[PDB]
Amino acid sequence: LPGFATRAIHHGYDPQDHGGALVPPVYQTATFTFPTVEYGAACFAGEQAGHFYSRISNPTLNLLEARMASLEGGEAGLALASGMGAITSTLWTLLRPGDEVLLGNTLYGHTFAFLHHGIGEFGVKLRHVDMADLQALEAAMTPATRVIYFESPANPNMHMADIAGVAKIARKHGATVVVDNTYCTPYLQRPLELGADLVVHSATKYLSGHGDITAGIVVGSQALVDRIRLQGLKDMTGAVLSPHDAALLMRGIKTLNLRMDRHCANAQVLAEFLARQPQVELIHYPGLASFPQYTLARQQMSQPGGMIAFELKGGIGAGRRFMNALQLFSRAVSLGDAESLAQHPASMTHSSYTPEERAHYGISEGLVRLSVGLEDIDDLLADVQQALKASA
Amino acid sequence: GSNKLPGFATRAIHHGYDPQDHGGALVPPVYQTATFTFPTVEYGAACFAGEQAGHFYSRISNPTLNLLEARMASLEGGEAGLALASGMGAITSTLWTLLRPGDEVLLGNTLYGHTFAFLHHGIGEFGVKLRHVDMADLQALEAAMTPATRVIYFESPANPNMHMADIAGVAKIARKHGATVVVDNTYCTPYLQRPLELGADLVVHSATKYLSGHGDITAGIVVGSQALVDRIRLQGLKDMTGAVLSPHDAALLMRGIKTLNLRMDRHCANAQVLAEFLARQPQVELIHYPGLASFPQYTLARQQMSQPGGMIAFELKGGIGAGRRFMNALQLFSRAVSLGDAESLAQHPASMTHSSYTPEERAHYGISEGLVRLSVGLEDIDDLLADVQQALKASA
Amino acid sequence: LPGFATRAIHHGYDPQDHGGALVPPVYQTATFTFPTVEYGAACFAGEQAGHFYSRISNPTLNLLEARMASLEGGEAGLALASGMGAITSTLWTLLRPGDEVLLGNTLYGHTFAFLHHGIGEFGVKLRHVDMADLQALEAAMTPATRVIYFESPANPNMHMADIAGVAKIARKHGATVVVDNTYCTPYLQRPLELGADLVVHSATKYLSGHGDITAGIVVGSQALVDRIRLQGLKDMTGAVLSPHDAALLMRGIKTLNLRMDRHCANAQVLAEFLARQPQVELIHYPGLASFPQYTLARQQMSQPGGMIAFELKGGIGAGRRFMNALQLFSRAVSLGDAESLAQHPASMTHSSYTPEERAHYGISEGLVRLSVGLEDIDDLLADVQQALKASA
Amino acid sequence: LPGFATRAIHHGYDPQDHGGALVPPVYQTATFTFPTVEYGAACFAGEQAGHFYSRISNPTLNLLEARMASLEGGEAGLALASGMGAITSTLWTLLRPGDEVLLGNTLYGHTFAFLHHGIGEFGVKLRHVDMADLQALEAAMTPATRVIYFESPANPNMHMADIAGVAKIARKHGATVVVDNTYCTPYLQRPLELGADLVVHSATKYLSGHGDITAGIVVGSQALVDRIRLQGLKDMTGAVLSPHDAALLMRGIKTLNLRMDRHCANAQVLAEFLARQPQVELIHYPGLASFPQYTLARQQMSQPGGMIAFELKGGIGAGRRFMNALQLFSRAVSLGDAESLAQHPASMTHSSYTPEERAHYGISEGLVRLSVGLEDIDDLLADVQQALKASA
Ligand SMILES: CSC/C=C(/NCc1c(COP(=O)(O)O)cnc(C)c1O)C(=O)O
Ligand SMILES: CSC/C=C(/NCc1c(COP(=O)(O)O)cnc(C)c1O)C(=O)O
Ligand SMILES: CSC/C=C(/NCc1c(COP(=O)(O)O)cnc(C)c1O)C(=O)O
Ligand SMILES: CSC/C=C(/NCc1c(COP(=O)(O)O)cnc(C)c1O)C(=O)O
Repeated sequence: LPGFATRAIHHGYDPQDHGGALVPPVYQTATFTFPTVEYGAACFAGEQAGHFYSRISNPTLNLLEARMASLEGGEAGLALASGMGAITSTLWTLLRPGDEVLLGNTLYGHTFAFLHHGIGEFGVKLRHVDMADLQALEAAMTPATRVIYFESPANPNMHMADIAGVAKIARKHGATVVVDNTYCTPYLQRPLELGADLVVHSATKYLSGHGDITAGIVVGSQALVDRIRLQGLKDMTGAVLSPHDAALLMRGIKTLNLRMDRHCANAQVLAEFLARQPQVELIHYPGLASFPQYTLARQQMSQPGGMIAFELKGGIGAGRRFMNALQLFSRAVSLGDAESLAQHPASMTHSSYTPEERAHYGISEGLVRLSVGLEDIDDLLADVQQALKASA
Repeated sequence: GSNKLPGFATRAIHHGYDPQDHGGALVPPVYQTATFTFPTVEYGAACFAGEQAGHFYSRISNPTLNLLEARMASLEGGEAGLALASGMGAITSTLWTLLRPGDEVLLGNTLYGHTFAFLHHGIGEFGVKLRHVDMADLQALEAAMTPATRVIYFESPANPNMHMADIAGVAKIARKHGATVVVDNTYCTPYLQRPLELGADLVVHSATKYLSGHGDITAGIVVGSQALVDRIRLQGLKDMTGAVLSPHDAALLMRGIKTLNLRMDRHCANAQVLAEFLARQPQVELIHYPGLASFPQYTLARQQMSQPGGMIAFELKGGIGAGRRFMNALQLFSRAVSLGDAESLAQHPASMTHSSYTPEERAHYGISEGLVRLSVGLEDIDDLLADVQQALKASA
Repeated sequence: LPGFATRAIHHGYDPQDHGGALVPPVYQTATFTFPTVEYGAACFAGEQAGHFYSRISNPTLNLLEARMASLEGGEAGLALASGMGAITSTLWTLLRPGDEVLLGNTLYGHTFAFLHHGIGEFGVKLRHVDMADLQALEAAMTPATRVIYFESPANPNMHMADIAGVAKIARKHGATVVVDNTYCTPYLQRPLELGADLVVHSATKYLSGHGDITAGIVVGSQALVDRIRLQGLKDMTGAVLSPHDAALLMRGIKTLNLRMDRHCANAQVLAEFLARQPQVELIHYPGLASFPQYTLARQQMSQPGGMIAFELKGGIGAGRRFMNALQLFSRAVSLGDAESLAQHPASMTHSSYTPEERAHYGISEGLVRLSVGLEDIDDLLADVQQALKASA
Repeated sequence: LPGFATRAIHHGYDPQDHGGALVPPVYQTATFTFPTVEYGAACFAGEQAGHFYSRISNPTLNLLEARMASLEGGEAGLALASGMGAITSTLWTLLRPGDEVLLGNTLYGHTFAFLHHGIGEFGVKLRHVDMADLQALEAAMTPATRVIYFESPANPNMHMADIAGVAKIARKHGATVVVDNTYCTPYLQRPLELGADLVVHSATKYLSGHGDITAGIVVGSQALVDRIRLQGLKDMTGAVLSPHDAALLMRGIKTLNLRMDRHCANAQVLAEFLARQPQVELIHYPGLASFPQYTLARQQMSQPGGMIAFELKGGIGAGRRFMNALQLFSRAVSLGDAESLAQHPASMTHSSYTPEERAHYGISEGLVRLSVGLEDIDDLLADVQQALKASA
């Protein structure tokens, strides 16, 4: 009922319950005590029989979880030490040897490495499918298919999946659909509202917004999230989020809407500019009318995002020269920071892939990815302009 | 001369850090940053292409975590350290790296509840074979070694009954057959016991406990060879768990480590007095404290541990019934899990820390009904004695 | 010259100087060591001579100071433990027995109390003057007049001072002009560009933006700020800011432009709404055409701000009924949080005044002050609407 | 009464009142909200009547204050941003023009500068007396003597005052006794139990113990502490302590007894070593039988402390060479850290004095001060031994 910005500030917290504290106190405590051992045993017996209690759990983490659940429109949330923590805790819970996971064609490097060199080496079967192509996806479904996992838009080429289409297919086989919603955040896209079962985030990125914490979030139905908490997190990863970092993340979430509006406004201008430049061969930005999945993008995303990928005609050398000339944009991995960032993976940083896997899946050569920050657009334009000139 | 190793307390405070290299900051600055930037695109391919081949020295490693790691490595006498989000982070990152389907892991008979659950309901369900062996019985361990045995994993002393393994004995068997020995050294810390110096390959900690000392962070540490720690960093942590430690918490952990020697001295002094007191009170059936000659592995404890630790496991006459009345009358001790806190704690393993085990598994792996576990804290021993004294009275 | 948002994010820091750290590391250290004692002696010799040096000062604090100096367009900045730390350190440095200070007619309660019950009881003369009346100000000048101090807009009438007019007069008589710029922030108003010598802030408010730190800032000339640092702060108050809180304040400043845009947009809608309602006797909001100093406010402020003050018909009883009915606004003092706040200033934030002095210095009974937060405006409209119905 | 160590860990906190949190949550919030306005006005009515309330007060700071009060044996505590914050807030409250303050002959440099160049330029009269000479103190007393202020032992020569003897004189004449107890901590010396009215600390030093926060503490009667809070802190300094730093200080306090035991044990060995070395002319350590006030040290301090002062035969030249040679000790001001520190008081901590004021007030040009840390004593002896060789 209250609006997104209202919920991002207030959801799950009334100051009058914590001595009037306007900002909730930070529970930086590894443990909680009991009034009797009988009461203590009841807390662990509940958890031992699959029930999450909110007594032997941290109220700072609980509040972050409830708030993220509200923003994504899910039943329950789980906070973890990183995006990789969210992903691995989720998949280790849901998969066992002989199960199959159907994967988007393009994934974040460490997700790819986890799948191919981690869980995939313990007898879990993997298959990559184009998640926009529903007839290909339907034909890839097998009785072993238990999870469908993808990012949308897909890092780093912005390929989109048809989330409602995927969910419709999955539902015929009872398969669980997991969407990495890092790029969009719940402010731009809510995959659970389109039929996904679970969403994962690297909250290290836009949710934090300020580049100072590492964190992960899972949001979904109570039964799935409980199992990921009690098995994935507790037993299989130990990817515990610091209450300090959780509190900072909640601080970032309070400006999520305002930050995302600005990331998007800035990236729209840079995309319009780059699409016209002679040095630029191709560009991937969902807000351009020429984006191949323009219509699908606008069905799922309320705004076209803060990320741009493009390719320079001069290939790898031009890519390098462009990167090296940047003075305001920083040369770095990561995204979703106040500071604008750039990376040119042909100076390898989707490096978990071999050269042939990068070619087979959608990762190129003159390809530069920009995380457009919150700086004054006129300064960002000037920096991109002179770097483009230097790329000759 | 200058080739003398600085003492433990000196290293816990100074190792790896010279204020001169950070503008004279006496306390190292906290690198609370998710990412690091590059001067050129080429310095950057060099870090990531380099990380992929096998090596860790991505100079985009977090200096706060790196100092913590180097300091823990120095204290344990290992080549390299890795900092993680929790003790379970350290354990799972290690075992996910070292084991694949068809490998066998030999396990100590008694394990921390979530370690047991990880093994039996986690990695053991992905094709890794498990077998439990009494790691104090070297003949039984030898007999259990198979060509598929890849890892030997145990705690010493074990949570919660304080059963000991002969670490050098285990390591000798592991050298003959080829297995990697991993020791959970949480209870002792490097101040009391250094398994790597006894021939273990890797040590893991829940740094949440004594290393922190103050119960305000959750954290894990792995120490061992450069080769094994790099592998665990680059696969286990980076790909299989994501159990990343906050630089804020790493800095708090380092702060705690600066008083580790002084705190452990007081934990052990207090526990020795309390254990001697408890052994003489009418209501106590048995007491297991490594510092008493009644301790079943007294001489092994004396040999491996420089002091007998801060943990007491005991059992009242009255069984579990009296255990609950005793624990309920405590007024200074808190009823809580965890250990290695400044605050004294009392818990009941069978319904709390080892709730992950079934009842028959608890009977099978040496976890009794009636066991009361004390984590003896840093309070005035006369106050702790008075508290235990009055609670004993109320349990009668 | 880079834009405001760019400078709020980047000014004074290049990652390449701190091992590539994108976010500057937090120097949570009470002290710094010297390579030699001659080097150490030289540092202390510098500050005895009156000069400030970067070594033997904290880099986290120094960055915050440099960044605030850039945003206000001043030479030098100083960070302190609170707004009152900024104000007291400043006035303790600049005044001595027999000096006079001319004050705006209405001040923040603790500033008032400091002046009247603190430094004023140590032989410093005070006189209150309307700082929008240049002839009254000119008339009140004496050879002893050393400092002119005021807030603009002043709480909670929002009375504006003519900063450039006041400064012209001050330059003639050789007085130092100090402006408490808490309400506007450098994003809306830069009193140094209008001729002020020093600006002070409660950075606890909008600069932080998230209600989790207490902090103060002074900005002005190098010569003045050095004296305030070396005498007021080091000797007379000891109001030292934690590097942890300074880092959080910098995190807040990174979204200042975005947050102030939203605070202002929301406040405008509520002010316009309040003006059309029958329960409202009178409303003080700079952005309404009917505001008495509308033109002077537009000349000094780029936007009309996030603070609204107003009187209900029904006086104090209606005020109580309104406040006690609020369900989304919180009853609290403070301002400039993400959370919307409401208060009654006579019994709370100006409780340092006696009943004669509340009436003496334009502080009404029946006045309600709103700090309009960042929540969805439709939610804020709904809460104000239902609370007005409950006021009747 | 539970033991010191017990109280340092537990006093004032029951986990059961905060959902079983074993560590108290950190209230990192600038403000607190109200359930009604008349509730809010009751709190600020209370503060105008001189009464301190728990609501609109920070529970983290309150716990620190209660704990510090317990350890000193006092009724009430106050936490501030620095030791100078404690000192200034106290003296600004207690003194007015015409009042006389009697001072120990040797004070910390910024305390000296605050007195002579700050409050002493606002009409407060100052006189220095030897607080060990009770005849001379008695003879210096006047009816205008409002405050007697000293450190014991004094920074930096270790000269002591007989606190109970001074207190007797103060009671006869009607003066308030303020003792800076920074060097000893409550673990070694409790001036309130010897008749002092107030104690102040730089909690930056031993209480923190780890060199990572800046903080001050005042302890004394509820009557005095309330006045210092409501005037000195609220109005005259704004020296507000961060809840983050308060929480860290409480963390430090939990090991105070263990750290001080080690500091003192190391310092005794080092002092005994220094006493036998040919390069050393004189040493000031309370634990040596040769200390002029050995008997009074043993009466009044339970251990001789972690601080050593000594003079090298070769004067300032040898002092410099000694300092520059140290490899394990750091050259730094500050004290009470885990890390061992060394400095030259005349050019550093007492550089606010002129050359002639140092000569007059017992601050030699040749003095070296050591803050003996927690490192292995054999390592510290080796470093000192080589630096003594190098001093020639
Ligand atoms: C080598 S550091 C660079 C990391 C980047 N991204 C992270 C990320 C993760 C993993 O999230 P953490 O574990 O919190 O890092 C998961 N899912 C997505 C879509 C992500 O973008 C990056 O450079 O784009
Ligand atoms: C149910 S909370 C109680 C936890 C307790 N112990 C933890 C522990 C871990 C796991 O460490 P984290 O992941 O940091 O918690 C690993 N290894 C050992 C020998 C341990 O004791 C306990 O109550 O004894
Ligand atoms: C009784 S708590 C309410 C405090 C409020 N204000 C603070 C303030 C200060 C002092 O700033 P700190 O020292 O940081 O608090 C200075 N100058 C101005 C224009 C301020 O608004 C309040 O508005 O209700
Ligand atoms: C020039 S920085 C070195 C400071 C030193 N001491 C400080 C101190 C203070 C003031 O304490 P803060 O305001 O917290 O720094 C008060 N009282 C005493 C007995 C002190 O020693 C020093 O090097 O001994």
